[PDB]
Formats: sequence, structure tokens, C-alpha cells
Amino acid sequence: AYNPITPSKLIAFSASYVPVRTLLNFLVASQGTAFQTQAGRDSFRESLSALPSSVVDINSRFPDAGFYAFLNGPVLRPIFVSLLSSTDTRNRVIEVVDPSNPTTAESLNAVKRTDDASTAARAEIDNLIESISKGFDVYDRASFEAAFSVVWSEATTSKA
Amino acid sequence: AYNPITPSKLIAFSASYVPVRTLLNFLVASQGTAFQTQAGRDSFRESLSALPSSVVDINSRFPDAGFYAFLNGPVLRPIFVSLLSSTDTRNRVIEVVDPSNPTTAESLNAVKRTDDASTAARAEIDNLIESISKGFDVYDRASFEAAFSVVWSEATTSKA
Amino acid sequence: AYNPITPSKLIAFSASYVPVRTLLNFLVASQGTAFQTQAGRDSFRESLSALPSSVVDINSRFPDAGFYAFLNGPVLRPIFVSLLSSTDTRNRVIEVVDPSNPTTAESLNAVKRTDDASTAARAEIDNLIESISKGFDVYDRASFEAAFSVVWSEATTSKA
Amino acid sequence: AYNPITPSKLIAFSASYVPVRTLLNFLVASQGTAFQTQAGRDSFRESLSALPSSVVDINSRFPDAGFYAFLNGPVLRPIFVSLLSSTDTRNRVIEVVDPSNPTTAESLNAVKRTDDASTAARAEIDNLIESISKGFDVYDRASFEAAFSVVWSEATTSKA
Amino acid sequence: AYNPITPSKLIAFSASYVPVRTLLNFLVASQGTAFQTQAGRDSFRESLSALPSSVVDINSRFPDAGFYAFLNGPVLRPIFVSLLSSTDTRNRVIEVVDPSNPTTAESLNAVKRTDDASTAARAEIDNLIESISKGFDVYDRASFEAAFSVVWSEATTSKA
Amino acid sequence: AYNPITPSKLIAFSASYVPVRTLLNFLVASQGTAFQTQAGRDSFRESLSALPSSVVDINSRFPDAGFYAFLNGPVLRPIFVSLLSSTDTRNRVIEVVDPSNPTTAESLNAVKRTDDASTAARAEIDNLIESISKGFDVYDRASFEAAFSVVWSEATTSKA
Amino acid sequence: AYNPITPSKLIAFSASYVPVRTLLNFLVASQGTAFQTQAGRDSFRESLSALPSSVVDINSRFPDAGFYAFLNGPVLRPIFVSLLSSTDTRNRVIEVVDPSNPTTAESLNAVKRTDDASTAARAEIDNLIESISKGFDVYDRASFEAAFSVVWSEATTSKA
Amino acid sequence: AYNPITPSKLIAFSASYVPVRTLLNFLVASQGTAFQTQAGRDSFRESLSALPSSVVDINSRFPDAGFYAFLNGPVLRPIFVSLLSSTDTRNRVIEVVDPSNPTTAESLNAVKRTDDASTAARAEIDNLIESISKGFDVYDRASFEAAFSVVWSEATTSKA
Amino acid sequence: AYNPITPSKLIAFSASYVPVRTLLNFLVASQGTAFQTQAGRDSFRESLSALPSSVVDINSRFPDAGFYAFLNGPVLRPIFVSLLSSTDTRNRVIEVVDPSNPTTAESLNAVKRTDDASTAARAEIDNLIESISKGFDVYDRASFEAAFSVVWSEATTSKA
Repeated sequence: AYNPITPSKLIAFSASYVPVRTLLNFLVASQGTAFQTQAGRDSFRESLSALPSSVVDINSRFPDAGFYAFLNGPVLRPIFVSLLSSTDTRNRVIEVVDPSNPTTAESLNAVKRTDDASTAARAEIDNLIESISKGFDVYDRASFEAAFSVVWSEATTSKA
Repeated sequence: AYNPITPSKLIAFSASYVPVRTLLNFLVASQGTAFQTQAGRDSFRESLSALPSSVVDINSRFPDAGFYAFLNGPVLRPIFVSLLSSTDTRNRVIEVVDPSNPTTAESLNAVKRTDDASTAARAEIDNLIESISKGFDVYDRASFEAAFSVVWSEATTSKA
Repeated sequence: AYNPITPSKLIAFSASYVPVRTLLNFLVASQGTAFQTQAGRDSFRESLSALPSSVVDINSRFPDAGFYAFLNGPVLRPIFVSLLSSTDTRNRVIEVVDPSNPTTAESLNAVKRTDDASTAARAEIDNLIESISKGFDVYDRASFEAAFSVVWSEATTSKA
Repeated sequence: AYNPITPSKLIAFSASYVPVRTLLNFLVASQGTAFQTQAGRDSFRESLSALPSSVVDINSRFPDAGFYAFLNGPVLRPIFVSLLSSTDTRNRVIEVVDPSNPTTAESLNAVKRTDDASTAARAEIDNLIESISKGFDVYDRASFEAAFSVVWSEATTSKA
Repeated sequence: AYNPITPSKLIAFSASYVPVRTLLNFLVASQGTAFQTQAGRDSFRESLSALPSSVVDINSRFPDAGFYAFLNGPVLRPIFVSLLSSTDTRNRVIEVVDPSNPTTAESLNAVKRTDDASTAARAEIDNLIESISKGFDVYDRASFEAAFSVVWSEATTSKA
Repeated sequence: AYNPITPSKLIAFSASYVPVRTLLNFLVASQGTAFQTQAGRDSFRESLSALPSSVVDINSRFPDAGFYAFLNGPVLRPIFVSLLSSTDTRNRVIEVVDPSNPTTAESLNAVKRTDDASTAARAEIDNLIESISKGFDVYDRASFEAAFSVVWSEATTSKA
Repeated sequence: AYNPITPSKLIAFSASYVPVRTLLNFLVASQGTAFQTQAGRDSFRESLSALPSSVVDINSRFPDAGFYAFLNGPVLRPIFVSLLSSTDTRNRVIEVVDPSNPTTAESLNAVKRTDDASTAARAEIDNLIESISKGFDVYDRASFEAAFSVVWSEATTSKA
Repeated sequence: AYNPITPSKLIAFSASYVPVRTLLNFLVASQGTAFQTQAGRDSFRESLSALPSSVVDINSRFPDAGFYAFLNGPVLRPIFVSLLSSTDTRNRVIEVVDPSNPTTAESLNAVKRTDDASTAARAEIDNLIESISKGFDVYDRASFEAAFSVVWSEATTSKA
Repeated sequence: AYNPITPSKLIAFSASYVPVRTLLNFLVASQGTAFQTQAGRDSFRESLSALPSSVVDINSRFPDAGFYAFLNGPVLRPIFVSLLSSTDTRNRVIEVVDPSNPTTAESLNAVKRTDDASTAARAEIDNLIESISKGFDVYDRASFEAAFSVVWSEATTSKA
């Protein structure tokens, strides 16, 4: 009748608020951000990645159609994870008073660490664009049938 | 009758406000900008790339003709993406008080990083000019037929 | 009858205000400019290249003769593009207080970067002179017939 | 009646969006790209090869004619595969500060690795041009009959 | 009646805008260019080779005469392809500060690679001159009959 | 009556402005030029070879006499081509600060490359002098009859 | 009635997809390939030889005519086997940095091994052309009678 | 009535586009090519030999006359095959930095291999010239009768 | 009436533009050329041998007289063929830096190969001089009668 089958396998903790909406459109404006920097990595973490928290725990999937994508197992298991952490976490302070005097990338840190955060960011953002608008994850009509066993009949003023 | 078919595949989040108008003409004036620099990379991100946000979600494609180009899948998937991020993101501060004293491109950063942002910018801007005025993406008459299934009949004061 | 045929292919965004007039004559006075420098690259960008913006969108090509050249596809796709960006973009500041003390072209930048902007400028300016006064682009009489389909008949006080 | 016969043999995952359109025309503009380089190999991967993803899973082949080519088994099994990977994958960074000082192709990498990526690219691009405009793969009229068994009869307002 | 016959065999993606016009005349001025160099290989790619994109897809071959040459299968399949890629793709940077100190063609690259790009360029440009002004490809009167089946009759104000 | 016969075979793109005038006289002054060098190869390309562009496309060969030579097929197909490219293309920079210290023709380039540009120049210039003042190409009176079919009769104020 | 007779003798694992189609035509284009080399032996293996996998296991030989050739026992038992392996398997790497310095075919491998792969390839490709367009293997009408015992009668809507 | 008789014997995969046209004329210009070399063997393979692909599969031999020659069984079975492969396949790289230092034809390869590719090329090209303009293969009027059985009668608007 | 008789035997692809004109006179000036060398073999190929391409396909032999010689079958089948290829094809590079140090004709190539190209050139050029000004090939008046069957009658303004 109406159930999830094998362990309590749920991952409506990661992504399905997110599919159409906040994914392809915010990805472009937010591709445009403060990266070399400090402020863009910090706030990005915050908006797109920390919230895709679906109201779908179990309480309501009566909207029978499909927009919402159970974006999790396939595409996202590289991206949302490796990328979320891959950009350098927020503590960046090199500067003394004068911007380059002299152990600015000699003795505190080095080139490759800081700079290569910024293009690890780059292509992971795009690989999200093509694949989640098509590739396997979408929770539409015969696919929400696949996760929860769907059979739930009610007739008169059962809907009030 | 009237529908998008396979997942909810939409990318009217990236480009179709943009085709004729803001693309070939702004591309020339905006090819002319502050690049070596700081201020030109920052504001460019802002204008041309961050807004091509089409009013076309689904609410109105009654203007039957074709100007507007669903500039997305083919040409733009290199360009608008690799280029948007490729120019160096906005944090640039080397200078102390005296412009070259002495670890200005010795100890803080190096030649190739800064300089090669500016011509990565160069040819990507032009490759956009030839290809989007011709190459495959345009959403004209039998092409808007291709995305949304088009059949929508109404007779008298249905248009008021 | 009266139309542009295949996508909305237009590039009257790049050059056709420009042909006779501002091209061969300004090219000589403006060949003579501040280049090694800072001020000549900045203002050049501004005048000749940033404006050739034709009033010809579609609103008026009733001046049946041909002077105006749809200078775009053939000659200009090297030149107006590679050259516009090729000269070094405007941020140039090496100097401290004393013009050569000592990392003036040792530690901040190097020889080839700065100097070779100035003769990349050189021969691209001339290759524009010979080719656009003859080579293929000109929008004259049976050539404006070629772009827009030309058939538009009107008799009495249709011209008032 | 209407079916694919032996295992679930499908490869409408690789190429059939692609035949006429994006193949012979993009192949020429995209033959012209940044190869020695870094940026051209990276974005090429992205556009032509990563998307030929057909909307044809099974949901719609009612367009009875033939343009679309089930470009897969014969021609493409060398090309789209060996070539997609054959050009050097995107990590290229040799340079220090001064372009040739001294283990630039002595101690980090060697001649043959980098250089021979660029002409492996060369002839594989052309061998695609001649063969896919003729050679065996095309899914036209009696050929779409061959894959799916075709028999599907409907009379009145079955088509609405 | 009016059709292309066997697969959808089309190559009006490669060359037929091009025959008389831009081919023998631009070939001479453009034979004269920056080759040893960097800037001439880059812009050449751009102009002559990347655009010969014919407006002839299928929409208009009512100009019954023959100038335009379906320059593709025979002559061009060596030349436009092997040559387009054969000249060295655009990334050239050896120089440090002093033009020959000391691994300038010892440790970074070697003689034969760079130099032999420039005369591979040489004779391929000429072999294009003799052969495409005569050799087999031209789409004139009984030859446009050969590709599209030509039969299309219309009498009165069918031409308006 | 009045026509060019077989494909559109034209090569009034290469040489016929040129015959008497600019050929034997400029050949002597221009034999005398900066060759070992840089500046003479660059400007030579420019003047004599890049312009022989005849105003003769088709618009006017009413000057019935013969001076002008359709210098193309026979003599020039070695010379104007092999020579135009044969002299070393313009990028020449060996020097450091001190003219011979020490990899000046050891490690950057070698003897035969540079030096043998200058006498490849030598004898090709002369072989042009004897042969184009006599050898087969000249477009005089019964020879302009040979290319265009010549028959064009007009009587009274047809010439005004 | 309807059966294969002696052991389960089947070799519709090797060739019968293949006869007309992919054999004489691909054999010519694919005769033209990268052999001395590395890339041509690798991809050839892949396309023509690794797939001739017939959909004919047993599920459908209702297409009563004969095109398809059970190309196996006679011609192919030399060729498809000895040749498939005979060209040198794909691991080829001699080169150091400089193409011939000095144990390039002295100490790593020797002449006869590498070179004689390439003409073992040569004549085996042709011997396939003459013999499989005529010689004994073809599975046509009274020959498919020979393998499977053919008797299978059905009358009305047994064919639906 | 209208048929090919014994197996499905077809070789309109090898040559019959080719007879008059591209054979005797391209054979002379293409006899003149880069052979000792690398570039001429590679592109030759490409043009003349890889395409003679006839549109004649079976779809149209209504052009009753004879020009087209079913150039296959007799003359070509030496030539187009032994020659196509006989010239050395395209991988040629001996050179280090200095053209002859010292195992250039001592330790990497030897004299006879490289040099004798170039005159194997020589006489095979000519033996094609005499024999295919006369010798047995031509598919003219009573010869196209010989391959396909020719009987096909139709009267009124059967030809429209 | 007016026809070529047996296969479509044509060789107006090889020589008949050529007879009087370009043959005995260019043969002397061009006997005088750069042979030991590189540049003379390359350009010779180009001029005299690659073009003798007659405008005579079939379109016009109304010039009833005889100058033009169908120089093909008899004399030329040795010469134009064996000689065209016999001189060494254009790749010649032995030299290192110092012209003879030490494997200049020891280890790279040997005496007989290079030197004996130059006198194979010698006597073949002369044997062309005596024989083609007399020996059998000439297409004059009763000889153009021999190839095409000549009968073509027209009276009044059939010649306009």
C-alpha cells in the first residue's frame, strides 16, 4: 500500500526543494560572485548549498505532478559534496598594512593553495547546469511511484 | 496540446532575453573596458552575464515571431560559463605605496596569473560575436513549436 | 517583399556608420598617438572602435546609393576584434619616484609584455587601411538588395 | 507491434540529437579553437561531445521523416570515444614567471606528451566530417522501422 | 520533384558562400600576414576559414546562375581541414626578458616544431588558388540540378 | 556575345593592375631594401605583393589597347606565391643587450634558417624581371578577346 | 520442423550484421587510417572488427530475403582472426624528447617488429574486399533453409 | 525484370562517382604534391582515395547514358588498394633539433623504408591514368544492362 | 554527327592548353632553375606541369585551325609522368649549423639519391623539346575530325 521499503533509506535532507527553480537560475547570478576573495565563498555556502531542505519529510506529496527532483544519488554525489568543501573555507587574512611586503606568498601560504580554489569552483558550477536539467534523479509522476509505494484511495469529504 | 515533454528540462534561466539586442551591440562597447585592472572585470560580470533573465518562464510567448534566441545548450555552454569565471575575480590589491618595490610580482603573485586573465577575456568575447548571430540555438517560429507543443485555439472575446 | 531571411542574423551593431569617413582619415591622425604610454591606448578604444554604432537598425535605408559599408564579416573579424583588445588595457603604473630604481622591468612586469603591445598596434592599423577601402563588405546598391529583400512601391503623397 | 527486441540495447544516450545540425557546421568553427592551450580543450569537451543527449528516450518519434542519425555503433565508436579522451585533459600549468627557465620541457613533462595532443585532435575532427554525412548510422524512415517495430494505428480524435 | 535524395548528406556548413569572392582575392592579401608570430595564425583562423557559412541551408536558391561553388568534397577535404589545424595553434610564449637566454630552443621547445608551421602554411595557401578557380566542386546551373532535384513551376502572382 | 565561359574561373584578384608599371621599375628600387633585417621583409610584403588588386572585376575594359597583363597562371604561379611566403615572416628578435652573448645562433635559432631567407629573396626577384616583360600572360587586344567573348555594338549617344 | 541440428554449433557471434553494408564501404575509408602510428590500430580494432554482433541469435529471421551473410567459416577464418591480432596491439611509446637519440631502434625494439605490422595490415584488408562480396558464406533464401530447418505455417491474425 | 542476380555482390562502395572527372584531372595536380614529406601522403589519402562514394547504392540510375565507370574489379584491384596503403602512413618524425646529428638514418629507421615510399607512389599514379580512361570497368548503356536486369516501363504522369 | 565514340576516353585533363606556347619557350627559361636545391623543384612542379588544364572539356572547339596539341598518349606518357615525380619531392633539410659536420652524407642520406635527381631532370627536359614540336599528338584540322565526329551545320543568325 503506502511505503518506503528497505532500511530507512531517506535522503530528503539533501535535495528536492531545489530542482528547476533555485538551481539553473541562481547558478548563473551566483556563478557571478566574490571568489579570489573572502566574502563570496562564505555567503555562497550559506544560500544555495546549505538550503535545499525539503518540507518533504513524509508529511505531503499530494501535488501529483513532477517538477521537484530528488536530486541526490547520481549527479550530486560528486558536485554538492566535493564542491561544497572544495572552495577554500572562509578564514582569509594575509595582510599586514602594505599589500605585498615581503612574505605575502613566500612564508605564510603559497600560490597553488589560494588560486586553485577559484577555478575548482568554476567548472563544478557548470557541470551542475547541464546534468541536473536532464540526468537521472527527477521526482515526477511514475518516479514518485518508484520510491513510496503508491496506492491511496478516498472518496467523499475525505478531502476536507 | 500545449506542453514541455521529458523532465522539467528548462533553461530559460540562462539566455533568451539576450539574442539580437544586448548581444552583438553591447559586446563591442563592452569589449572596450577596464581589464588589466580591477573595475572592468567586476562591472562586466554584473551587466551582460548576470542578466539575461527571461520574463519567459512560461507566462507569455504570444509574440509568434522570432528574434529571441534560446541561446543555451550549444554555443553558450563553453563561452558564458568558462568565460564568466575565467577572467580573474575581483580582489586585486598588490600595492604598497610605490608601485614596483620589490616583491610586486616575485613574492605575492606571479606574471602568468594576472596577465593571462586579460587575453582569455579577449578571444572568448569574439567567438561569441560570430556564432550567436548564426549558430544553433535561435527561438523563432517552427523552433518555439519544437520546445513547447503548440496547439492553442480561441475565437471571439477570448483575446480580451 | 521586404525582409531579412534566415535567423535574426544582424550585425549593424559593429560597423557601417564607419566606411569612407571615419575610417581612412581618422586612421592616419590616430595612427599618430600616445602608445608606449597610457593615455593613447585608453582614448583610442573610446573614439574609433567603441563607436561605429549605425542608426541603421531597420528604421531607414531610403538613401539608395552606396558609401556605407557593412564592414563586418570578412575584413573586420580579425582586426576590429583582435586589435581592440590586443593593445594593453589601460592600468599602467610602474613608477615609484625615480624612473628606473631597480625592479622597474625585473620584478613587477617584463620587457615583452609592455613593448610588444605597441607594434601589435602598428601593422593592424595599416592592414585596416588597404583592405576596407577595397575588400569585401561594402553596402552599396545591388548589395543592400542582397541583405534585405528589396521591393517597396509607393506612388503619390506617400512620400510626405 | 511496437517494440525494441533483444536485451534493452539502447544507446540514445550517445548520439542522434546531433546528425546534420550541430555536426558538420559546428565541426568547422570548433576545428578553429584554443588547442596548444588550456582553454580550448576544456570548453570543447563541454559543448559538442558532452551534449548530444536525445529527448528520444522512447517518449516521441512521431516525426516520421529522417534527418536525425542514430550516430553510434559504426562511425562514432572510434571517434567520439578515442578523441573525447585523446586530447589532453585540462590541468596545464608549467609556468613559473619567466616562460622558459630551464626545466620547462626537461624535468616537469616532455615534448611528445603535450604537442601530440594537438594533432591527434586534428585528423579525428575531419574523419568525423566525411563519414557521418554519409556512412552507416542514419535514422530515417525504413531505418527507424528497423530499430523499433513499427505498427501504430489510430483514427479520429486520437490525435488530440 | 524538389529534393535531396540519399541520407541527409548536406555540407552547406563548410563552403559555398566562399567561391569567387573571398577565395582568390583574400588568399593573396592574407598570404601576406603575421606567421613566425603569434597574431597572424590566430586572426587567420578567425576570418577566412571559420566563415564560409552559407545562408543556403535550404531557404533560397532562386538565383539560377552559377558563381557559388559547393567547394567541399574534392579540393577542400585536404586543404581547409589539414591546413586549418596544421599551422600552430595560438599559445606562443617562450620569452623571459632577454630574447635568447639560454634554453630558448633547447629545453622549452625545439626548431622543427615552430618553424615548420610557417611553410606548411605556405604551399597549402597556393594549392588552394589554382584548384578552386577550376577543379571539381562548382555549383552552377546544371550542377545545382544535380544536388537538389529541380522541378518548380509557378505562374501569375505566385512570385509576390 | 559578351561572356566568361567555363566555371567562374576568375583570377583578377592576383595580377593585372601590375604589368609594365609597378613591375619592372619598382622591382629594382625594391630589390634595394632592408633584408638581413626585419623592416624590409615586412614592408615589401605590404607594397608590391599585397596590391596588385585590379579595378577590373568586370565593370570596365573599354580601353581596347594592351599594356595590362593578366599576369597569373604561367609565370607568377611559382614566383608571387613561393616568394611571397619564402622570405622569413616578420617576427625577428634574438637580442638580449650585447649582440653576440652566447646562444645568439646556438640555442634560439640556427644559421641556415635566417641567412637563407635573404638569397631565396635574391634570384626570385630577378626571374620576375625577364619573364614578365616577355613570357605568356599579357592582356592585350586579341588576348582580351580570348578571355571574355567580345562582341558589343552601340551607335549614337549610347556612349554618353 | 524448425531447428539447428548437430551440437549447438552457432557462430552468429562473429559475422552477419556485417556483409554488404559495413564491409565493402567501410573497408575503403578505414583502409585510409593512422597505421605507422598508435591511434589507427587502436580505434580500428574497436569499430569494424569488435562489432559485427548480430541481433540474430534466434529471435528473428522473418525477413525472408538475402543480403546478410553468415560470413564466418570459410573466408573469415584466416582474415578476421589473423588480421585482428596481426597489427601491433596498442602500447607504442619509444620517445624520450628528441625523436632519434640514439637507441630509438637499436636497444628498445627493432625495425622488422614495428614496420611489418603496417603491411600485414595492407593486403589482408584487400583480400577481404574481393572474397566476401562473392566467396562462400552468404545467408540468403535457400541458404537460411540450410542452417535452420525451415517449415513455419500460420494463417489469420497470427501475424499480429 | 529489375534485379542484381547472384549473392549481394555489390561494390558501389569503391568506385563509380570517380571515372572521367576526378580521375584523369585530379591525378595530374595531385601527382604534384608533398611526398618525401609528411603532409602530402596524409591529405592524398583523404581526397582522391577515401571518396569515390557513389550515391548509387540502388536509389537512382535513370540517367541512361554512360560516363560513370564501375571502376572496380579489373584495373583498380591492384592500384586503389596496393597504392592506398603502399605510400608510408603518416607518422613521420626523425628530428631532434639539428637535421642530421647522428643516428638520423642509422639507428631510428633506414634508407630504403622512407625513400622507396616515394617512387612506389610514382608509377602507380600513372598506371591509373592510361588504363582507367580505356580498360575494362566502364558503366555505360549496354553495360548497366549487364549488372542490373533492365526492364522498367511507365507511361503517363508516372514520371512526376 | 557530333561525338566521342568508345568509353568516355577523355584526357583533356592532361595536355592541350600547352603545345606551342608554354612548351618550347618556357622549357628553356625553366631549364634554367634552382635544382641541387630545394626551391626550383617545388615551384617547377607548380607552373609547367600542374597547369596545362584545357578549357576544352567539350564547351568550345569552334576555332577550326590547329596549334593546340592533344599532347598526351604518345610522347608525354614517359615524360610528363616519370619526370614530374622523378625530380626529388620538396622536403630538403640536412643542415645543422655548420654545412659539413660530419654525417652530412654518411648517416642521414647518401650521394646517389640527391645528386641523381638533378640530371634525371636534365635530359627529360630536352627530350620534351624535340619530340613535342614534331612527334604524334597534334590537334589540328583533320585530327580534331578524328577525335570528335565532326558534322555541324547552321545558317543565318544561328551564329549570334
